[PDB]
Amino acid sequence: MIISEFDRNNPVLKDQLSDLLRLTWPEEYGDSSAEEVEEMMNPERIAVAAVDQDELVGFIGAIPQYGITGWELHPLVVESSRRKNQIGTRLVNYLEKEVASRGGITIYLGTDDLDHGTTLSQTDLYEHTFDKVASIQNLREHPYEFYEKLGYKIVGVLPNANGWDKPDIWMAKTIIPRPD
Amino acid sequence: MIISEFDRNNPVLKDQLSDLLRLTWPEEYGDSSAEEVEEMMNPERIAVAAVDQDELVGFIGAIPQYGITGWELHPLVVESSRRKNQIGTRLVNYLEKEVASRGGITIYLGTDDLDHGTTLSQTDLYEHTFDKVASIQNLREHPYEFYEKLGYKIVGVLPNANGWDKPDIWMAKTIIPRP
Ligand SMILES: CC(C)(COP(=O)(O)OP(=O)(O)OC[C@H]1O[C@@H](n2cnc3c(N)ncnc32)[C@H](O)[C@@H]1OP(=O)(O)O)[C@@H](O)C(=O)NCCC(=O)NCCS
Ligand SMILES: CC(C)(COP(=O)(O)OP(=O)(O)OC[C@H]1O[C@@H](n2cnc3c(N)ncnc32)[C@H](O)[C@@H]1OP(=O)(O)O)[C@@H](O)C(=O)NCCC(=O)NCCS
Repeated sequence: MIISEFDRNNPVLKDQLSDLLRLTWPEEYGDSSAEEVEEMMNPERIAVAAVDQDELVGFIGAIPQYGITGWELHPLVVESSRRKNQIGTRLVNYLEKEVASRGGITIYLGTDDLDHGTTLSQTDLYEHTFDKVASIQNLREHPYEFYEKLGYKIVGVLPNANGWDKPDIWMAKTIIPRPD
Repeated sequence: MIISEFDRNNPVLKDQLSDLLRLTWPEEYGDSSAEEVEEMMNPERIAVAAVDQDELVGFIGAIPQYGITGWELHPLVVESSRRKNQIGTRLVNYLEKEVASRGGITIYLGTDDLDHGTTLSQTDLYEHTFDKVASIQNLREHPYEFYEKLGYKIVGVLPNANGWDKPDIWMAKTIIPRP
């Protein structure tokens, strides 16, 4: 299958994206699902799709949050039935090329830990904040490790973001060579 | 000088807010300044202002970003001629109370360093990241210290956010006692 820029004018494709988002995150994409999809189609954003034949199996987007330099990776979803076969890796790498081409320097993201997937949850993060970040361990195949393998680093945490001891984990990667 | 809920239907107050935002952050607030002000009026957000008889002297807002438990403090501004008189402190204190009333647990913010205002800028933040964060110093009266004095702690940094060696500094505070 191929990874390419998402055709913002393809009703069918946009429908599959909506479903994929609703299925994956039913609590986050219930009503305004097709609506948030349109939000992801914004010209200022980047929208990359993974299509097998004619089926959308993965999608990744990026939002410019700091001028043209800092972008937020959001969202990233791969059909639960097509995971573990480099689709996510290929989507992230394609996104990075697209961001760089627009003058982007860094991409960051927030990956939450709501069900004790890592050692950063179920603990007071204001205590030994960064020692805990540095010694993080993946307890339940939390996706933060997916990003680490792609070169992203945990650069921060948001204590009790989603409720007591259910933090958001901030990760980032600078995608181009540093002026030398 | 009464710090209270911002009147979201007052067009004149909104124009002053728009003005204050363009004077404080001319790079972030330009032609579409009125639009950005309307976004701050969204029903889910908290909007609080310090008003002296008729002049808008300060404004603070908050956005629920994680359910209703995690809120981003944005924006916060006090007229230059009125600073260092506790108006900022009072705006934040008032906001924290209102956020808590709405179910908030944590308030966070991102304060950028674009002009070597702290030791975190003008250096490759990917080398000894947390060592540098741990020994941060305030070089040009950067506002991160204002938040630190109010109980906020640096919980993260985004290297090269605004361009090489011009990071964003993430700070946060849990506003209610831990059960
Ligand atoms: C996380 C996700 C996007 C990864 O997509 P994918 O196509 O399955 O990932 P890939 O096959 O490209 O994985 C590449 C590498 O990352 C690792 N990896 C992937 N998901 C992982 C996880 N949850 N925990 C640990 N490692 C993981 C793989 O083992 C592989 O490592 P290896 O090369 O050493 O074997 C996908 O599983 C998904 O859709 N998850 C749910 C959505 C989500 O929570 N996203 C996080 C955004 S906040
Ligand atoms: C940052 C700002 C809101 C502070 O408002 P303020 O009314 O001047 O703050 P206060 O007078 O309540 O300050 C309380 C304490 O913080 C300190 N403080 C305030 N601004 C500070 C700064 N920039 N650097 C260091 N300390 C600062 C005060 O000295 C005082 O300390 P003390 O209690 O030890 O005497 C104001 O300067 C402002 O509007 N700045 C421009 C916009 C901005 O940068 N906003 C921050 C968003 S990231």
